[PDB]
Amino acid sequence: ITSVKVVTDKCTYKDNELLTKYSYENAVVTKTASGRFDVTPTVQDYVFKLDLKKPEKLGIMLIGLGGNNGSTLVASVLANKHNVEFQTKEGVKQPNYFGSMTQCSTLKLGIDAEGNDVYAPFNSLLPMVSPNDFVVSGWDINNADLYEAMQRSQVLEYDLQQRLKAKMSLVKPLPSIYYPDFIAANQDERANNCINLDEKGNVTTRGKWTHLQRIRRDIQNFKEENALDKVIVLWTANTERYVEVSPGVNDTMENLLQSIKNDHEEIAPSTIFAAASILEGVPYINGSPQNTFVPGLVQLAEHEGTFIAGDDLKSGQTKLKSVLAQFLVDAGIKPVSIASYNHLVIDDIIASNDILYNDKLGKKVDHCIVIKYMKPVGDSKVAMDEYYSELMLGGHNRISIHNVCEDSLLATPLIIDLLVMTEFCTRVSYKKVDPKFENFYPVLTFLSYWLKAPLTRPGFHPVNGLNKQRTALENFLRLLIGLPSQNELRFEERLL
Amino acid sequence: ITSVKVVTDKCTYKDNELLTKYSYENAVVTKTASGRFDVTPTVQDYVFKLDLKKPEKLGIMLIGLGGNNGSTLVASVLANKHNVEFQTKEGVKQPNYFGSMTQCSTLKLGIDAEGNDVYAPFNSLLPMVSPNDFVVSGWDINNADLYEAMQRSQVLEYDLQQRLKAKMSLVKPLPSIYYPDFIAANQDERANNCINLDEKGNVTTRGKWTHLQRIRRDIQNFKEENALDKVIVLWTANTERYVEVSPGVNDTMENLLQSIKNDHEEIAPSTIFAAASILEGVPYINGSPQNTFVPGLVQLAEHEGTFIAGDDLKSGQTKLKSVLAQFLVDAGIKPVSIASYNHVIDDIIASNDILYNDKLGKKVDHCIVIKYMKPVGDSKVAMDEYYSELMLGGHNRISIHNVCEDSLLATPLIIDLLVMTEFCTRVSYKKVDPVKEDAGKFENFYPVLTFLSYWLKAPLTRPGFHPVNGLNKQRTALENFLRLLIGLPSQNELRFEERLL
Amino acid sequence: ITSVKVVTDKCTYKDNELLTKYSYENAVVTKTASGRFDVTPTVQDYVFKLDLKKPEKLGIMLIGLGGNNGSTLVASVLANKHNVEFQTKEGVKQPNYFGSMTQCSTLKLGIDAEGNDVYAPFNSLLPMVSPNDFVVSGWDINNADLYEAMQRSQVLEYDLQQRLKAKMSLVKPLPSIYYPDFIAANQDERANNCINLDEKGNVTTRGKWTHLQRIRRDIQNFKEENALDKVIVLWTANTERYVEVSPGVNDTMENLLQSIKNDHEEIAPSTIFAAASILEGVPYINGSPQNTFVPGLVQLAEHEGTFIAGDDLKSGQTKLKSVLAQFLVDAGIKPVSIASYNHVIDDIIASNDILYNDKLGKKVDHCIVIKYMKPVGDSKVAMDEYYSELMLGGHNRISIHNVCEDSLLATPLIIDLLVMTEFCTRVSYKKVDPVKEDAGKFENFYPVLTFLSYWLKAPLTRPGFHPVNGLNKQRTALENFLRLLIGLPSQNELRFEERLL
Amino acid sequence: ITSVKVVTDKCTYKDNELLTKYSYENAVVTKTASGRFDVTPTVQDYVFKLDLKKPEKLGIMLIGLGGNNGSTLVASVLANKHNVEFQTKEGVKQPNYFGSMTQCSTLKLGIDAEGNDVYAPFNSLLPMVSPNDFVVSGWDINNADLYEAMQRSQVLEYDLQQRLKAKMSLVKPLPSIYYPDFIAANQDERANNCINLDEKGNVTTRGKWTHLQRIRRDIQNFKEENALDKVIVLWTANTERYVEVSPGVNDTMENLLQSIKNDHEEIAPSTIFAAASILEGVPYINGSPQNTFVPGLVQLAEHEGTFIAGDDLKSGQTKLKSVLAQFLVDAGIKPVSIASYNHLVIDDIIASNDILYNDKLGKKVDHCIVIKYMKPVGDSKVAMDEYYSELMLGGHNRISIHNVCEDSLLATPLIIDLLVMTEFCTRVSYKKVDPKFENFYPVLTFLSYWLKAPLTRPGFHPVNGLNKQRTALENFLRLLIGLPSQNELRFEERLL
Repeated sequence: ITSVKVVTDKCTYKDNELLTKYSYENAVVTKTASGRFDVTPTVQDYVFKLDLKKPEKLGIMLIGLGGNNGSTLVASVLANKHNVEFQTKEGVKQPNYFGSMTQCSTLKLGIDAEGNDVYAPFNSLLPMVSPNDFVVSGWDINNADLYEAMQRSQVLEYDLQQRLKAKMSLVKPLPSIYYPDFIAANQDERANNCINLDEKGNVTTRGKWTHLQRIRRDIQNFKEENALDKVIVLWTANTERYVEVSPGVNDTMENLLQSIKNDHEEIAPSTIFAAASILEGVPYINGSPQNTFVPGLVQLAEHEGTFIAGDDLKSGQTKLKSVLAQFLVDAGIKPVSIASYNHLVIDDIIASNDILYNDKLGKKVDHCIVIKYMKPVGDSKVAMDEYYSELMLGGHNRISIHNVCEDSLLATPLIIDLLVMTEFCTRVSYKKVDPKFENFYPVLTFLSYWLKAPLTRPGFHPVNGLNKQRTALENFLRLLIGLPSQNELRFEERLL
Repeated sequence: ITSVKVVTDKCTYKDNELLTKYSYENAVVTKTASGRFDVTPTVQDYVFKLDLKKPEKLGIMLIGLGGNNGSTLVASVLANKHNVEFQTKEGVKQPNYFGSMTQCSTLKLGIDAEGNDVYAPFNSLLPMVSPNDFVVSGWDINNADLYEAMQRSQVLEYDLQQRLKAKMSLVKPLPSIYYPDFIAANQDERANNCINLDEKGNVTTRGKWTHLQRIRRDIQNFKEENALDKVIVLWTANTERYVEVSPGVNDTMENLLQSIKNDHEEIAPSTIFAAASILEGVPYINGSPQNTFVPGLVQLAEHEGTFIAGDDLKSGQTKLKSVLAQFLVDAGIKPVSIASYNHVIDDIIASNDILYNDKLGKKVDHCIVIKYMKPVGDSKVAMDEYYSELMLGGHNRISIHNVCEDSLLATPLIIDLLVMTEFCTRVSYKKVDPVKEDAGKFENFYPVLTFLSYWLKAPLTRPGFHPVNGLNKQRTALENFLRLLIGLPSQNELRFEERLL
Repeated sequence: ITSVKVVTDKCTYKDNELLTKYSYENAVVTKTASGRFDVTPTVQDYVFKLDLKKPEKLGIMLIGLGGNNGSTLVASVLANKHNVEFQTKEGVKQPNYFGSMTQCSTLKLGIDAEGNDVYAPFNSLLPMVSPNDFVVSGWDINNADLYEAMQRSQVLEYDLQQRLKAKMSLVKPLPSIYYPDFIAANQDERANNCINLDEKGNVTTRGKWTHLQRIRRDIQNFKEENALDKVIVLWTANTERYVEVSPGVNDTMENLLQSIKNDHEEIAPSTIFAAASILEGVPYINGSPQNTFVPGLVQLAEHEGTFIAGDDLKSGQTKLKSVLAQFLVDAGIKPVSIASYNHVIDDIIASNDILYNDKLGKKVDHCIVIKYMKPVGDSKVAMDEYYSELMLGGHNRISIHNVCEDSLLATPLIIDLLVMTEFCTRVSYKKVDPVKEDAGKFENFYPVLTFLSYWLKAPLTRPGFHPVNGLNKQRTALENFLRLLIGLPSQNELRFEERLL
Repeated sequence: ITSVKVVTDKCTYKDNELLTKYSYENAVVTKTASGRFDVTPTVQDYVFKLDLKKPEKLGIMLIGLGGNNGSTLVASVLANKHNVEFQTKEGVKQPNYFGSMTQCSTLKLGIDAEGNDVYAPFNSLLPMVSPNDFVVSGWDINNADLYEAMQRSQVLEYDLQQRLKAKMSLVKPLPSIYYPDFIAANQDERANNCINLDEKGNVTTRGKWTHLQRIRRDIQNFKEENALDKVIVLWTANTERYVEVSPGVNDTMENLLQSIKNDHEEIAPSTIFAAASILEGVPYINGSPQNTFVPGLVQLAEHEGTFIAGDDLKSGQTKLKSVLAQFLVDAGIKPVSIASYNHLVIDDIIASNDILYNDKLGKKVDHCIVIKYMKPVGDSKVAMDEYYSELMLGGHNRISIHNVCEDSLLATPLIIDLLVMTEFCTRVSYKKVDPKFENFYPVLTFLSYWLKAPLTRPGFHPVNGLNKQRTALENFLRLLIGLPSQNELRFEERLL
């Protein structure tokens, strides 16, 4: 029952609508030889419309529903929504969405009477859907029910597992599409739930269009049988091999549709699901590396006017490593080598500093990531990062970090955050006010804080500096309610 | 030379000074029994003035000049000032200031000819004094010349020390003030450079007001002997013991000044220096944990219009904790335990009651351990263990191990404070009225320069207010302040010309 | 069932007992002003006798029975004895004794049909009593039944505890002896199971000799109620404080016995148990750091012919330090500093004066840090930093971080001690004369069973001798002793049929 | 001036000779189905002859002289031999061979009067050569003098470097043989010191026999010009690609000689050096992985009656990891996964225990080693090992170890130990006394503690358990002086 009402003339509330004005400021720079940056500022006005009518229940279809994140994600909503307390060594525990930014982080609205900061919930500024108001379903090439999937995953406490048994046992993933030549082969001891078959059972790559049709049906059917209107699809399945974006097949929307029709080799399963999600209007989020959103799939989006992902879920490991890495260069410390070893954004940093990273001294940072397979750990992901930096006058700093957690209990909550923010971003439209009222960008570029390969538009360097990404996000919600950026100048203190 | 010319009608240049208009917005909030935050914005206009004429030489006087940092400080200046390369098992190295945020750090000025961020050196926005212009000197309870101090310290490359030897030798710290009972006895047979001595050259905590007058004279002599105009004083000496703040004694200006004239067992060596520093109009920075800025001393700083800095140099293991811990609470992760070993997060446990409350708990186990081991040397080895909670019973154990040479990290931070406070001393502002044109004369930063908390463990903030420690937040303020002065808004980090086509 | 029949004329079997001949060689050495070691060999013949009839049930009584280890101890026995699988987020697990050197460890019997080492279970050489035959009981200053103890302890799988619940509940520790001043007050409101009470049921360190007689009776009752013959007592209770050994008091047998009858402020709870244990002829093992085996108590053990064990359970972080540190000095590497953090190597710094001497130095900085943090639970996190020296100025920094659940490591070690001491109680020897056939009657191990030092931090050795801590060395002795008893020589590890064709 | 004189009738000293008798004991086992190991003991008598005449100066020729170990190894002997104290941050330091077992470890001879252990130097039992009595030379495809090689290597303090400049600058590696197709290609920016050339300069593979001849010459020349008789050669160069051991070429001694003559493709540079060392009688030690000692090269050895290596120098990293690994299984702890990440013996452990490692529970241990290249560390080798074990009743132990050192200052001293032990082993011969007097085994199998791939004879499992390897070694020196094995029974204590 938390709310935020901001005394501002910049916000006008209409018919379950919200229009806010926003003077956006920035500037352009140009370094001359003489060693002087000329800075010319640039303002552009906007007006955002926020459809305050949020779904009483958001539909959620995960592609890879029976996986680790899939199963736990379902268990969480169930455990939380229904308040299932569970037993452990340390005693009974109460469900929650720890690790989830929207559900458990907080923001500063301003100061109180004494001059001290006041914090409010991330999701208490503007209305947002609650994961408990999620209705989940999805596909998976393996038919085990979400209870067996839980067991198999070994990520949840055995008590919190049994208490959910009954409810978890009723959930079953819809058969998925299985073009084997696109995943890490030998996922055949698993595939026993496919819609892509031929007259004689066997898995087939022929019929790529009917396969598409069948996903749209499952979407329609899901939306209908559950009586939902809003629904989001998240690919949280196997990582597929990329596909060649060659003209005549992957480029323009028409060719793509056609190529799916032609059963073309370059049409991956994630490709179908995507197109299928668009032709049905549901936002699609690709939480894996593969270049799903190829040119053609990106257009069929702009066209149908639906929203899309940013490629690859950013692990809580890549995040932390990005912060620290940023932390160092900020301080004026030149890391010179950074290694990662994990068994279950640097190049641009180098760009921000020409003091530390130049030719006379060297503008190179050694780095390497290593992911090894070790079954005997039980979901528990172990990652270790070694940073070697150069302090002044011959000095050196060595920070070795050893991170360890249940991996999924860290990934699941971030999946939720993407869903909640994707849905929220859906109800936002804008326009260059000016001294139509078009939606956002088909590419939801405010969800980068959760995506490792921030899908962007041409000639643009997506940024990473984690807290920057979270600040952009915070600063968005704020502008939406008539609040400016956080300046941290605390002048009612520094000043008399 | 790195320049940054910003085009705006908010900045005017008159008589070697910069005049920048600024509209400081903020907002006040109020909760409700029903749990509603009523946010009511706040705008207040200002007109800042930056004396552009930065001093040609910045006089600097350290207390603990012969210590690890004090000597390393002087070394680095000599090294960088005279580009003295040196030999390493790695080869000929060049002098630098890595670790110096004001020297080796960059701020973003915006985007370029295509939406690609453009950074400039932190020290390039507005004119700042460079460490290569510092005129270091100071005091120390030991007469060891700075060269000996280097050897004794064991921080710099033997070849480097060798190259600096000749010059470093001529630098000898002045006698300080030794009041035995304010520190340790292991550091007693080290005091052969004191000024509190009776006819029988023996330490005596009697005659304090005389010492107070002596230190003040030191400052004066230093100034004129180098032909300096500005001087900053920084206590980087040993850690004293807290002083019991009692009424009538050090609770108010005059009383402190008297408790001094009275040789009170509460007047510490630093207090004399602080008072001395203050009474001479030179800023004073407490780089040690002890609370030298007792109420009375602070009131003196106000009456005088001198600056002072929030206690204890924020090291590296600490800096990295208000980064690591922040990050975790910012992602909805609940750290439940934290242990620091080696040989403030309160404003976080409180910034989220979703995490910390009566139901789920609000206690976070922190515990530091600082054992000594002479072997390792100036190579402190810090180890931190973070045990946070994840949803549904899981946990996250982030154990960081980090070794390096403090003095090398601590010396540039000290260089930073100095550059930054000298900078602040040239900035004056003026509250402005939207209707009444020109409504005020300029003032100076409230004496307690909190713009320096980035480099300080226990931020010394004015009564009533709470000290914020978020490192990223502390830097931002430094940054927006500098932008603000050249006509740029705060960083919004939105990039709406990429997110919004 | 694992057997190991060795063929040799050194072993004879008569009347449920094993008779093995053995020639114990050793050598005495002497240095010289010129630095010459004159090594003069030593041979002494023996005839060992091993009562093969091991007890059908081994009575075991713990002091701290409701503690983390005591309860885990009983759990594991119940679990393994009745093969009680349990559920984990990993699946149905089977009970075991991993961590138990006598149960899950193997000894090499030699080579096979081709020079390929053949190992057999440590407990297979000679008959040893299995933990599944222990009859656990004991005392505790708190009446919490063992099931509650489990919950309270938080060491075992919730499902496991649940399965053991019904049986674990019926196990309730006997009242112990509480002498407030010998430990901590935080552990005072926990004492609701005491036997030292006046008419006003209040703790009283008066009547000690009565308590002494009470404990002795406990032992007796335990025995007959279970139909046991052998019983071992192990103190795994809280850590008391050392007792000032003073003449006339606890310096000699009778005096101790009197200082007891006299209620002396030096007689501790453990002392009463030790004396009680001893006076009843049951071996006694001190699994805590305090020195309960004062001279007088030891002399009592001699007069009585009972066994006793060297103070403090050698944990995991420790075991791994007398392995890591050994290894380094054995390779000519000189460790100069060592730090142990968490929430004896003397006989190494001395085993090499090439490394440690007046020239190069002989001081190694060690320093432990044991801070408490309730969050992490029974999951102690140990961190060790080793900073050794390498030739020509280099160094080697080996920093190990290791987390696990003590009780899980400490419980099998306790099982080991018990199996091992019960074993020793059945072994008797006899010094033999090479010329005079049959020259002696059998004796028993000198009361202070040092064969158990493998599992003990502060080895309690007999006066004059020094306590050796090399872990590998401690195990070897255990091993060669067992081999020796089946007719095998010590391990030479030469493999001359591979090195010498 | 330390010595050890043992009162024993087992040792008789003749003409600068030493003959000791040794009753060697062991036993044979055979596990029957019923679950019973039958143990039949087996004794074999021996008599070793130890030629007490040690070289007043041992010659040392390193193949790869200008490398890291090469240069430092030379610097150490020089620094120590000449007592060159050097300056550092912590002040003047005195040279020493720390890390060297023979030169700095110690052994127990027995107890003293009170019953307490007495220790003596590893090299104070029987006479052994001192590294200061080494005269070094060798080959290297790069001609830089050992001073430049020092600098390049960045392993030694800059003061201890300059003090050695003069002496180090006079040492230059003899040109080596350079068949590029055998090493990690592109070692051409280095090779500028080769004997294998043709009429027109360029490196060549043709003439493999003359190349051999030329090494023997350098050996003869070195031995002669320095007036030495004893000399050992140690390959401490690049790791070569293995070679196929095919009959008709690598098998019998004759074919090998012939194949070298035929310029056969399967004849590597290390192959030449080896054969060349043998045909000259000098022991050869291969401190690298490549299968140098192929069948043919092993015979030409037995034949010429010279001694050979054991393949690959055992790093102080593999050692420690082996101890700990052993430590665990000894305690009864079942490690289940062990990873290694290093950027600059398990299978048999699994065999020793069928309790912990069987089928019903699983007899597999996950493991992996990862060596990445990171130039910005300066010789400093960083290695990290993670062990995950299973304690009882659901428990788990996790020991993560982070090792760091100058790498070479750790490898060099072990090279010395091999040289000192190889030389010592040379002066040892034995015979199966019996109720000729042939030398050892061409394969010096007592130097395993220093070799990672203990070269052995057919159908034999070389052992590793580090301290076992060191004990065998200790137990050898002991038998040589009439002392038995260390039993640790301390009966003048346990017993009355």
